[PDB]
Amino acid sequence: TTPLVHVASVEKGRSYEDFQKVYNAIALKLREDDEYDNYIGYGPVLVRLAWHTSGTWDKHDNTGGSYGGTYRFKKEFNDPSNAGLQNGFKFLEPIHKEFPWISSGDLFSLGGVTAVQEMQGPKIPWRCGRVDTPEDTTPDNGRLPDADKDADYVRTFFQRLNMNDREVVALMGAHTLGKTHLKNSGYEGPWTANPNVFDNSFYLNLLNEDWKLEKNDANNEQWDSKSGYMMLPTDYSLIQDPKYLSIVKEYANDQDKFFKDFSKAFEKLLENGITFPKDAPSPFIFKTLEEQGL
Ligand code: HEM
Ligand SMILES: [K+]
Repeated sequence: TTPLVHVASVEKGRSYEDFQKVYNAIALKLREDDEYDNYIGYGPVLVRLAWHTSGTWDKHDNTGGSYGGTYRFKKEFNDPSNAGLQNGFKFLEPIHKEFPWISSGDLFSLGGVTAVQEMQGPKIPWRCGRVDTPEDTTPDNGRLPDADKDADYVRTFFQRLNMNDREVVALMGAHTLGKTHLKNSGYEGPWTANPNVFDNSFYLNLLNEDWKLEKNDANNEQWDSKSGYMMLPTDYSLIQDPKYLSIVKEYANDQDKFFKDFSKAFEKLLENGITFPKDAPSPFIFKTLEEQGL
């Protein structure tokens, strides 16, 4: 079928103030529900939700992507690749109830932006305008990446999302957040010692830890360190490939550079497939609760 064009349409009469309010609601709940996942909080799962709802995009026909907010439909909601994301969706339920006017796509993506910023990460400019699309526009399962692959697979996989080497290495740095859960993906363990703090620890660990290729309780191979950290085969491929390695070293040695590059790649990821009219509002940069004294 001919590729569709998805034009961003601002929720009727809404402006920066309105979205900052939604951001605040999300941030406030992130602070309140701090016991989730052994006190890691919902930050990490919200970031993964934003990425998986956007990561289904295919640059070839513009199917998938964050625009439609199709994760709300069972086919995508039940994608094996999305196991565990139901927690993020349930967290956003009360937020959507309070602000019913925001589209699902805008909420899913904004949830990721809010989480990164509240966890001390870089500011991520965000644009509104995603519009809910019918259940038949839901992309089939299988568009998200496997974790038992190598550098070549990763590089090729991300080309479908129009991401180059630097963009891929920066985006993978999101693994500085949260952990793998055996019951969700067949992998177990955190990548870092501070799962709810967005920093460049992912890269430093990859380079400085002594990794051992072991098999977890699900009979899958993953790299483990005596410090209690782990890396998926796809994470470890970043130091096996010489081109990826150079970039990992760059980020491990420049926190600001990683922040700037992640911010750009993450916004790009969340905006793939969306056409923003020339007269659309400029991207919003939300203040954190801390900056607002809230
Ligand atoms: C080759 C690409 C990638 C693969 C194979 C991959 C794989 C995985 C796996 C297996 C998990 C564990 C899920 C669980 O058991 O709960 C996970 C978690 C996560 N991923 Fe990735 N991922 C990739 C890229 C990314 C990117 C690009 C982002 C975002 C920019 C990201 C953000 C996250 C976050 C924040 C978590 C933690 C979720 C939580 O703690 O609940 N991932 N990923
Ligand atoms: K971290």
